[PDB]
Amino acid sequence: KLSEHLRYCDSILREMLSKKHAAYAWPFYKPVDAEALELHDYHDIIKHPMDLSTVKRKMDGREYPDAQGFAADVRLMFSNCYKYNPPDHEVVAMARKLQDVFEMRFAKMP
Ligand SMILES: Cc1sc2c(c1C)C(c1ccc(Cl)cc1)=N[C@@H](CC(=O)OC(C)(C)C)c1[nH]nc(C)[n+]1-2
Repeated sequence: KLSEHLRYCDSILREMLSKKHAAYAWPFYKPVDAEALELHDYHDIIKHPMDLSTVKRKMDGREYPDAQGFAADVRLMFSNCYKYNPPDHEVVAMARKLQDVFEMRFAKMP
């Protein structure tokens, strides 16, 4: 069983993976495939990869002790994108749109 706040977190995750947000969320659905995208320095710059599928694996595996642990991974995913990319990159705008969803839903958690 998931914690009560973790159930809410799992619900936020389900929304982030859902068709509603797919126009901006899709780059975050799986780990960055550095070689497929020809980002040959990605793993040098980003030492701790994170993406929504990994958050799902961890949630399903009951790895998060609390909502804070969940949020730290979601924010890591966004932060990796901001860290790697020039701020004017299209993927940064997509990350930001998804983060707006995340931060709003997470903040509204009673
Ligand atoms: C599957 C994935 S994962 C991803 C991207 C894609 C495509 C995109 C991207 C996504 C959508 C649009 Cl319209 C454009 C780019 N950008 C790269 C970084 C980059 O420099 O890639 C290009 C070499 C420019 C492709 C990046 N950084 N962090 C992430 C999560 N991504």
